[PDB]
Order: sequence, then structure tokens, then C-alpha cells
Amino acid sequence: NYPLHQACMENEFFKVQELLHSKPSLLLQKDQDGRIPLHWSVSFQAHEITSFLLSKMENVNLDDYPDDSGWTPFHIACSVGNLEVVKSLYDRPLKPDLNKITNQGVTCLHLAVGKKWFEVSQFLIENGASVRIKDKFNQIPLHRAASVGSLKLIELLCGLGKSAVNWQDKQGWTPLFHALAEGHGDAAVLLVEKYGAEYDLVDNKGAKAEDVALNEQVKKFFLNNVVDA
Repeated sequence: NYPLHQACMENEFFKVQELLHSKPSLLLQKDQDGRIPLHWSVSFQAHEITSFLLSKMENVNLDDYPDDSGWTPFHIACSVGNLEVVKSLYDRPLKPDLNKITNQGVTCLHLAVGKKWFEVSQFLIENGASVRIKDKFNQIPLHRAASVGSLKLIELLCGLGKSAVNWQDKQGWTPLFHALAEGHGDAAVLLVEKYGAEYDLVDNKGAKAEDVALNEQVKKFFLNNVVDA
């Protein structure tokens, strides 16, 4: 059915070469998922196969090849977290639009952050990716960083990224709510003390951030370590 895509998934470089020789028009053929062979080689981190495919896609803009979900091969690369592959897709004459969103409104940075891929996230920010693009849920990357409780990512986003801190998603939750709800006390304190997050904001249900804390232990830690403003 889809010989080339499969060979890419299996990481069978010999077969990929064979197939492209007998059926060249398969290079940009879409899946039942709307994916071309490159999506799969990147998805499964087939480094050598990816470079081979790219050598034959010199004039192809990756932005032009979204999944049936809105994911281009660059979105997949950032989600997988292999910085080598990410750099490989970026350092081309035709570069991808770093702020391009999927069908759900998320960016490559949203994807990398939620998976806690620090190196990739940094690479994206250093190259111009905006940290203030909201998805369908009105969340920016910082909402995800607080959710997974990554102190490094929070520092990266708020420091180098100059990320906004008090933006509320559709539930009325700022990143601080997410840190506490998930039990990330140190992350909650960091946002408030170092980056000025406000903790007196209320939910779409009138709840304060301290009110959605995972434990009474987490709540106590938070209240005990934040200064009144």
C-alpha cells in the first residue's frame, strides 16, 4: 500500500533507495494520514534516511506539507526532541516558519516545552520563535512548562523569552494555577518570586490558585514561601 512510508518507519535505508529508484513519484506521496515519507523518517528518528530524503527535496518548503492534523515534519521533529534532526530541518535555504501552528493552534515551542525538551526549546527561542502565541485553549508555552513543573523551562521562557506571566487560559487559569494543581510547589514559588506572577487572581469558578493546589502540603509550602506584594 505505502511501501516508502513503511520503509521509513522500519528504518530500512537500502529499501528506501530501491523504491525511490523504481518509483520516484513516491517521494511526496501522502498517507491515509496525509503524511509524506519525511514525516515518518523524522518521527522514527531515521537520521540517515531523513538526510537522503532532504537531498531530493531541495526546493520543497516543509510548511507546505501539514498532516491531516496540521503537523509538518518540523512539528514532529520538535515533538520528538532530537536536536540534531531539528537543526537538520532548519539549516536549509528554505526555512520553516517557526510560528506556524497546527490545527489545534499549538506551535513547535508548545510541543517541545510540554515534552520538556530544553535544548530544542532554546534553539527555537534563539532563532525567533514567539513565546506568546496562544493555542485553542488560550494557553502559551509557559502554561505547559508550569504544568510539567520544569524550573529550567520556566526560567528559559520568562528570562530569555520575556514571556508574559499572568495570561489566563479559557478556564481562567494562569500558569501558576497549573503548577499548583499538578503539585509543583517550587515551580509555583519561582513564578511568583522571580517573575512577578500574581496569586490573587480568580478562576472562572472563583477559585484562587492556592485553592486548586494538589495537597495541603503543597499549599502550605507555597503560602510559606511567597511574599505579599
